[PDB]
Amino acid sequence: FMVSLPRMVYPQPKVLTPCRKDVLVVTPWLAPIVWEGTFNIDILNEQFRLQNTTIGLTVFAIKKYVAFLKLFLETAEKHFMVGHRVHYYVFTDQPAAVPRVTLGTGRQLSVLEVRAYKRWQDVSMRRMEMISCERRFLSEVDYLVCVDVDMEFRDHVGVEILTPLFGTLHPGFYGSSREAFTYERRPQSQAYIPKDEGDFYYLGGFFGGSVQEVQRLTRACHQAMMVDQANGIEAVWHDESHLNKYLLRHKPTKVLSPEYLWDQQLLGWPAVLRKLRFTAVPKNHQAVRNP
Ligand SMILES: O=c1ccn([C@@H]2O[C@H](COP(=O)(O)OP(=O)(O)O)[C@@H](O)[C@H]2O)c(=O)[nH]1
Ligand SMILES: OC[C@H]1O[C@@H](O)[C@H](O)[C@@H](O)[C@H]1O
Ligand SMILES: [Mn+2]
Repeated sequence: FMVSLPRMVYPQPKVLTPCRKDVLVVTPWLAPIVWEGTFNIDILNEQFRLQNTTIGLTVFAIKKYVAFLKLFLETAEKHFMVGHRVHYYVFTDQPAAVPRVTLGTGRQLSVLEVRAYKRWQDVSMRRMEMISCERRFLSEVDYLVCVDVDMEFRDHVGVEILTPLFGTLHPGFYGSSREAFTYERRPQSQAYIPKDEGDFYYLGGFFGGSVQEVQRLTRACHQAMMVDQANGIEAVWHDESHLNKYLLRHKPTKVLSPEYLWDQQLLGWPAVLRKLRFTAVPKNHQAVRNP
């Protein structure tokens, strides 16, 4: 049950003026695409606070990636779901290396120890299995948000993202035609998408939804990866390839614009991006991913 919103004073939405004319703001299956200028965060904060919404945020910090936790968590504290209840779950092979970050009221952090895998491909892939900690999330949070660690929040990332199932547009492909998307293209892979299918290229690094829908997604991607292994094939972009196939066949109820995961070093700051909210931290691939 959802009590009445209190009286609020805000700009009237006008039917005969779009919030943004430069970008697509709803998908052909009527899911909002979340850009700056599309949402009144005051209205959304009300609706979500009245529900006493708790958001879990998952983050893997295995081997050398523990170094990214301090900036990731301190900037989450400045910009992620502020004012709402938040439960961070830090999955790591080095519990003692998790930095001591001071949290705002109503926010908590759990350290979950997991095995490290040698191959960075396997570390990335096995997130899906490790997420799908099954009874725990169900009892502790309403939504789960699953992101990469080698990132920092620079601007607001709040309840406008929450919905049963969301993906995020990959910042390198939001302008491309589908034939150029780097979907898995070999029909022997569970992740296979033919050249005339596909809505968008979503990122492995930022997806989420209700606990129920995230567990479905992560369970399905984990089972598909297990079939490919048995068949001696490994998807071209690993977990991200399977996530793309899943979201093709199970349409997300919201899509986040590339404001929600950007790399300014590689792509600059285009006019179409009014805010850069959560962004890649520079890293040396070869050195950070190997002993
Ligand atoms: O040695 C590793 C490699 C990967 N990761 C986790 O897997 C994620 C995805 O890998 P990465 O960020 O290296 O992929 P990229 O964004 O460069 O494609 C990282 O954000 C970490 O959360 C990790 O913890 N340790
Ligand atoms: O083509 C897909 C790839 O694009 C790169 O820009 C990215 O760093 C990879 O992790 C993967 O998403
Ligand atoms: Mn990353």
